[PDB]
Amino acid sequence: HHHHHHLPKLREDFKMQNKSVFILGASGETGKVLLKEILGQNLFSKVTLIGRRKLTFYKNVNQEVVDFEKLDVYASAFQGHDVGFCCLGTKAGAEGFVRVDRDYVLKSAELAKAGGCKHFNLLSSRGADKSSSFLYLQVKGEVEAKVEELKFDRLSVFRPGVLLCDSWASGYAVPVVTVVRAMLNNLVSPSSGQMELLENKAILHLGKD
Repeated sequence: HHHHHHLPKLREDFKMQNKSVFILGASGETGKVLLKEILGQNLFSKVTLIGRRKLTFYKNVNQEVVDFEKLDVYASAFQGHDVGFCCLGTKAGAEGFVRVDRDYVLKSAELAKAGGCKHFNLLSSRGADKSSSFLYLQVKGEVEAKVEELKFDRLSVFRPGVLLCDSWASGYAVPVVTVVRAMLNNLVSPSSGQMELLENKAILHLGKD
């Protein structure tokens, strides 16, 4: 159930399933460390980036270059993956923020589900609340709810606080690398149910090195 420092044993179990993964937002701060760790830990048989431009650099990685305003044209990009990580975030102004963090994320999640993705992992944010008067927390709240309605076999939502490159400290911040470690440790571990919600405190515990 709650295994201790048997995590390397669970990573090996996971490897032997020969799974494939896609990543959205691999160029972003969490995305890039997620990518690094996914490759270093060699947890998946295939890794695929889905984004708007080909990222240059590690040299056995599919990249699907897509147009997010026409994402249905690119639905195949979302087909055949077992696991998905959405680390998309935006700088952009208000309308652009909503476009990316809400619409592109949701559309992407709709297509992941329709492509048989089994385990979707959403990088949200501490404080998400669809009823928020903060646009930021509002969009996070709203995307979480909508993504939960897609009914992936397993959904993991991560609500880190301040991303670093109950007590105050348990909630406030977390190193990016710790968020990535939490995600991948959660990945190799038994599901706590169809939806899993991890707050900063839980991410700090699970992602400890």
